[PDB]
Amino acid sequence: DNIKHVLGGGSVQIVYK
Amino acid sequence: DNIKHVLGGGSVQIVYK
Amino acid sequence: DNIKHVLGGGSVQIVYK
Amino acid sequence: IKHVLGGGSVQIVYK
Amino acid sequence: IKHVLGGGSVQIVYK
Amino acid sequence: IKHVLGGGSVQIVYK
Amino acid sequence: IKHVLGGGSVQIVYK
Amino acid sequence: IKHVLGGGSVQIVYK
Amino acid sequence: IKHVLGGGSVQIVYK
Amino acid sequence: DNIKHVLGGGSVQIVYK
Amino acid sequence: DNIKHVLGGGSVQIVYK
Amino acid sequence: DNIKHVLGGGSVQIVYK
Repeated sequence: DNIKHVLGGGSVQIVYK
Repeated sequence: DNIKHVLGGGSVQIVYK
Repeated sequence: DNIKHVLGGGSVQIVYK
Repeated sequence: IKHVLGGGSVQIVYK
Repeated sequence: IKHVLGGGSVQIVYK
Repeated sequence: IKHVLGGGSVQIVYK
Repeated sequence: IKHVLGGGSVQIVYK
Repeated sequence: IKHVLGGGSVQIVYK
Repeated sequence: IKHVLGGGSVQIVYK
Repeated sequence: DNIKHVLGGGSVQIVYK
Repeated sequence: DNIKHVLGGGSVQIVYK
Repeated sequence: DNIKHVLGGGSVQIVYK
């Protein structure tokens, strides 16, 4: 349920988890 | 359920999870 | 349930967790 | 992992 | 991880 | 982590 | 100039 | 100039 | 100049 | 020699001018 | 010697001008 | 010698001008 290493103009959403 | 190494202008969504 | 290394213009949302 | 370089990204979802 | 360089990002979701 | 350099980011969600 | 949507761009010069 | 939506950009010059 | 939305930008010059 | 309407993630990098 | 309407993920990269 | 309407992820990199 974790996230790691969001870099380099990276984008993440996970709407409605 | 985890995400790793989202770089290089990368984008992920996972809507309605 | 943790997050690590959000850099490089990184953005994370996780609505409705 | 080394020397990664890229542009933007666009994604749209309608509900 | 080294020399990573990139641009922006755009993402939109309606509900 | 080294020499990482990037731009902005845009993300919008309506409900 | 109407409804334009696009991605990134990469371009390099070595001298 | 209307509904324009785009990503990033990368450009480099070495001299 | 209407509904314009965009990401970052990276641009470098070495001299 | 002017500039106008630099928006929408716009970037100008004039050098040696 | 002008430029107009650089949009839509466009990039102009003039050098040595 | 002007520039106008640099939008939509637009980037201009005039050098040596």
